[PDB]
Amino acid sequence: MEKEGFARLFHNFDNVIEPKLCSTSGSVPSYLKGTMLRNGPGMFEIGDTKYQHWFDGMGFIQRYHFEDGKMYYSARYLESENYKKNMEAQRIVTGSFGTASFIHDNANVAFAPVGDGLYACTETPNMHRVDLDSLDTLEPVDFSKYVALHTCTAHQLFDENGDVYNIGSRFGPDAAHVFTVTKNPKNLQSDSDRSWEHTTKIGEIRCSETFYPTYMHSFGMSENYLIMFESPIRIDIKKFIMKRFITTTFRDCMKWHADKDVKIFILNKKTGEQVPLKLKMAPFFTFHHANTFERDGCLVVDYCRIEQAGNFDALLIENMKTGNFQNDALFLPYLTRVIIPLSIPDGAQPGDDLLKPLGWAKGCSAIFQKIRLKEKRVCDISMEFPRYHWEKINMKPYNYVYGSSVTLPGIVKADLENGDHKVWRRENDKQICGEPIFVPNPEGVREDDGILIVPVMTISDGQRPFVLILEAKNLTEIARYTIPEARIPLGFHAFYQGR
Ligand SMILES: [Fe+3]
Repeated sequence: MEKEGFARLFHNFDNVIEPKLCSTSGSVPSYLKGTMLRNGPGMFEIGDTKYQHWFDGMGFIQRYHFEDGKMYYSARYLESENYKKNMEAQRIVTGSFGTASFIHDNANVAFAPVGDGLYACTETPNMHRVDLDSLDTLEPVDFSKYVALHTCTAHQLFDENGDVYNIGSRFGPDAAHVFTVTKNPKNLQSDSDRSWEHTTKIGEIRCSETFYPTYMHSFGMSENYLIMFESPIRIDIKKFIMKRFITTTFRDCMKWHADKDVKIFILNKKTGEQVPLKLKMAPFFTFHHANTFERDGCLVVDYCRIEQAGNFDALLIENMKTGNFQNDALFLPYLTRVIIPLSIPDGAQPGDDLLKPLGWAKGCSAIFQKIRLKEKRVCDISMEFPRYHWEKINMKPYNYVYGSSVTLPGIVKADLENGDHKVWRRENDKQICGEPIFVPNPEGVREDDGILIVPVMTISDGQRPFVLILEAKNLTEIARYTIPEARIPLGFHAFYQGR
């Protein structure tokens, strides 16, 4: 293992079974009491075989437990069927996003709450419940038992009732994006308070090109609508169905179709009917939607926009190892807003900007041609892993998005109202900020009355990783928990459970 560099983070991680008391500085308010689980890849080589892509590594879940003003750290591999088969063979024997083999249930991306249960997910129907304390891998769940689909996002969205929504893709001559709702099992007669049994298909929207469905990482949800982009990154289905004959991967069947505009698909959550508009915009890709809401007959969709991503060559392990392959400015994400009229007024003329009357929409336009949408950048400081104050303004007009940078910007708070953005600056270039999680003050009234939990990775053996606690109004540090391990993973998403 190197003393310095991103290569440090691609050596295999070891389990940390007994929760380790971390070193405290500062102090936290009484309402920081709960457990954050963080998902991501931890194992990048097995025996004589190595994974190719960042997204491939075996899921390695960390637990950051907050109690009595202290933090405790532990971490364990998800014991998926893939993990267990690979560990027994001592080689990479099951496929992954970007590596061919030498059931896809390596749920290394994020977590979905259903009732009182927490389910580790990847972009397949095959999930596992995980215990928030012991990090045991519990029962498997096959989401496709309830709705026929081949892939689905690991970014399920939920509402105040705890109902969980997702979009998946069903391949075939019929190819379609299927929109789903899973009713909270606590509010109905169910097998258990964590059962996925109340899952139905709301509706579906056919892919424009049956043999080139879009790749999709996330989507937006408002009070009445689910919205997705048909991105230029397309899965070559004919190539993919042959994968076991030509030794290829899912990622290698994806390409960015450079001559295609983006289409917007919108489904009414409650009617199940597609919004009957043809909506186009200039090409882009987004990993992560932020919040989504309705205002003045329009759907407002915020997201971190990437100009050009190919099929994610930039996130191959070899490319990230060097770190230097971060001078890819077309891959830098920016928080962006598009505003979509949900209807066209009688008498609209070609060239009319349907958003011109709406002063709050200035900077976006929606030109009647079909409607061509023009988005606007809402934060000039590049950011990714967006999060917001879900409890107060999910599906509602809102002011703030928190994200991570990827001089020395670390965490960014975008101000959608006035543009008074805030930044917590990293202390040196051996630090990397992870996804910030907003925890609300129970007695707060403003949208940013709360704190942020920020895991900070390091790429140097002279600096231990830590969890940073920021107050959310001005992003100043109020506490820091330094972890007695050499590394935490270059990970993906976290889930915080107050308790
Ligand atoms: Fe993600």
